[PDB]
Amino acid sequence: SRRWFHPNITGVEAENLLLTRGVDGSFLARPSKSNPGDFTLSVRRNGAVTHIKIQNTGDYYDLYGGEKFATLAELVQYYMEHHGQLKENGDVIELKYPLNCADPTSERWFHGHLSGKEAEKLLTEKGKHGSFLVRESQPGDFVLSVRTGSKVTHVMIRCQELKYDVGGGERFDSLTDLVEHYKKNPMVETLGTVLQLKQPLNTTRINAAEIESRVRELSKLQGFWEEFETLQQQECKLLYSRKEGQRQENKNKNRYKNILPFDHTRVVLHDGDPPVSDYINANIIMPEKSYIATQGCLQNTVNDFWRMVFQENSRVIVMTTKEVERGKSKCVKYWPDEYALKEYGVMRVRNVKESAAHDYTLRELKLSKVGQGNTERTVWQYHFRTWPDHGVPSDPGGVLDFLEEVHHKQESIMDAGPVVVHCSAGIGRTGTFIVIDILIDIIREKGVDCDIDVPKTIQMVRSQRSGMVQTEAQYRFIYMAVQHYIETL
Ligand SMILES: COc1cccc(-c2nnc3n(Cc4ccccc4Cl)c(=O)c4ccccc4n23)c1O
Repeated sequence: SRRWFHPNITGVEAENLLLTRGVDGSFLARPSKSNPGDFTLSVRRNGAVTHIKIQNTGDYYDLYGGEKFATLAELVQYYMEHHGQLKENGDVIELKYPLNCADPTSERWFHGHLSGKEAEKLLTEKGKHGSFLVRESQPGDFVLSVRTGSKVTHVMIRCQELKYDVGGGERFDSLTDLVEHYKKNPMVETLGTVLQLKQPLNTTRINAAEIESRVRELSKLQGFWEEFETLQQQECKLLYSRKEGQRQENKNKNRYKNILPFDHTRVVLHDGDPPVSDYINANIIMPEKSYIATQGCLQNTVNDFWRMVFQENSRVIVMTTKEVERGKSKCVKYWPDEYALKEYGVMRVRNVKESAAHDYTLRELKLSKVGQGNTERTVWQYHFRTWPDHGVPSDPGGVLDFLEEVHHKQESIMDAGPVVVHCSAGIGRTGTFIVIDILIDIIREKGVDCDIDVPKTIQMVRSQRSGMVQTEAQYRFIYMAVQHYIETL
């Protein structure tokens, strides 16, 4: 669960909640009111509340006095498990008890103000057996609207003295507690119909041709913020093991110690110099053309990077960062100078030719294994150089033109392995490019008359690598990129 996340509270409201309803070690996370885009970790320690800043410009969640994380749920899981790791004056702050939110806003099934006719319309067009939703009455009360078979049933939810009930039995502290209770224990109608709450009603799948319509509606005060926070709440489902990236020998192979690859999707390296030679902070991304999502090379991982590219038969690399951003190294130069030949362990690379375009540089690389001439293949490195240091480009035209070229290159190469995509941590810009590429590929094959579901695509990608698509800004950029691609069709 992710109930410690309160989406609509102020700092003073946060302070009051921890002072009146919490104890020492009680905490909550919330979006920052003083700096929208940021987050605040509010912790009760010695009868007092501390407000700690969490930053995200698009690469990772950066906790002040803490570490860099892929998701807020990964951050909370780590600190609830590892005490002594979080400091203010250098004093330790412990996350012991999550203070739960009762707010139903970011639940997939909450529709707020919605008619009984409209709820019936939606459950008929998009609903299947067991599809449900929770909307407001119609006053101060709520309505649960289920589909079965086929019919639609309306169950009235009473709100009596800040608790919720279906007209008898238990009284719940939140609509979420009620929904979970009747999801587990389904209500039986007198004539024996089981009102099974199987899955929430889909509210995000749109027909591609109607992108402009939904973008216009999501731009209204914002709807994009609401849609994104509903996706963020689903991240609690994605805390898969990242045990390999934790091994003593693998520690220094990570750019960010706590941003790790899922064990089930990580790229396992097989070249193996005959002890622990099978690790790279990289994951295979499969839609539903594959990708490898990875971090910017470290001086000690360059050789491993080339072993991965060789093993996977990848012929295209998408670099989405400058080597150095804001005076900080984001990726080491893992390729030779133009016309030069370098050996990276057992792997040999020649930089045949570089071509400078407006937003990017193309490098034609020749990769082979040392002592085996019949292993040579061309690797095309597309280096996007103009992405802003913070946030996203103000227009998607540059990214789209670039992705078009990457796609046509990859498509011209017979039996080419997955496309390699990296930035610094390999989750934000990497996640964004991969998702846009996946969505635009659906529109390539099936045309403007196709269903696209942006947060479902992101969720699918996030189960293969942690925190793929970091910010609400990148989320809005994925919509704008797809809108512009459809407009030029
Ligand atoms: C079924 O699911 C799982 C099964 C087994 C292991 C994991 C697992 N893998 N990484 C972590 N980290 C992340 C972690 C740990 C050490 C150093 C850096 C990091 Cl970034 C935790 O902090 C953690 C805390 C509590 C429970 C599991 C955790 N976990 C998992 O998720």
